[PDB]
Amino acid sequence: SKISGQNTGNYKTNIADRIEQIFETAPFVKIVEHHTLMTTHKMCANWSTIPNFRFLAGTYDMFFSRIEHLYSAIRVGTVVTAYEDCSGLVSFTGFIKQINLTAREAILYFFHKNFEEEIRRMFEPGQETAVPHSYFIHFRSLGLSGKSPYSSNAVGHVFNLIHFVGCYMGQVRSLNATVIAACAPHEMSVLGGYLGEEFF
RNA sequence: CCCCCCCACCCACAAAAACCACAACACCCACAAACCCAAAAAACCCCACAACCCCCCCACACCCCACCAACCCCACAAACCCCACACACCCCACAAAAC
Repeated sequence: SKISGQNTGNYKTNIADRIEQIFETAPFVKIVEHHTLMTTHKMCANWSTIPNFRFLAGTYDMFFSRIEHLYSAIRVGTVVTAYEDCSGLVSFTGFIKQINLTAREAILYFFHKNFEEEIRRMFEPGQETAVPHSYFIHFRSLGLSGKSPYSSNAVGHVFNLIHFVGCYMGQVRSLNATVIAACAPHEMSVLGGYLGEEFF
């Protein structure tokens, strides 16, 4: 339900086939034969919006991440729930690791007034951004949430800068990420150009 | 058109690796005599009856020119963006998102 968009048909079928083969082979047994999953998805495309359905998926993913299980393969549906709507924060942490910076040092390179609000927004204390298996990883899926201050839009300038540097270094993930048009992409690209020059 | 965890060469038993090896061998050489897919002789332009030798010609003629009026595959007028009701005007937008 989440993976809806332009030109994603062959790809939805491929993930669905991977899903079906997982659940048709041991420790799971084939109960729906083939192509049933795609057809139910056609009628169940907006099931992601349903709050209880999202809540349960997140709960399942939290349980399977901490405890290893025979049916741990169920996580393949619920993996999307982890770090949901926190792409900004996820992009930042990868950027720190790919660039080989201490995160603090990385923020020093953000030479613009606009980054200030975003830096405060994503680094607010008291949220378990520092705990390995906390409710935070599934916070959006679970009830304890609001619009995420960690989403690529909430931290639009930082997100743009990160992937613009990623594009300069040829990171495919950044090449295919969708740019936040509101948050001054042109200025972000210029700064990203210099930073990538330094890091490539 | 990112992700199940662990993981992460479409790496892996042993013994081993020239898609080497019986021996005899090793021109996908060879029967000899011979070794031009030469030769009877006479011949030797796929020359020649002769007249002839433009696939030239009746004459008048000789633009596959011509009735004249003519002669843009111009034209009624009004016209003349294959322009317009307003409202408008990203083939943008629920939210959440957004490898």
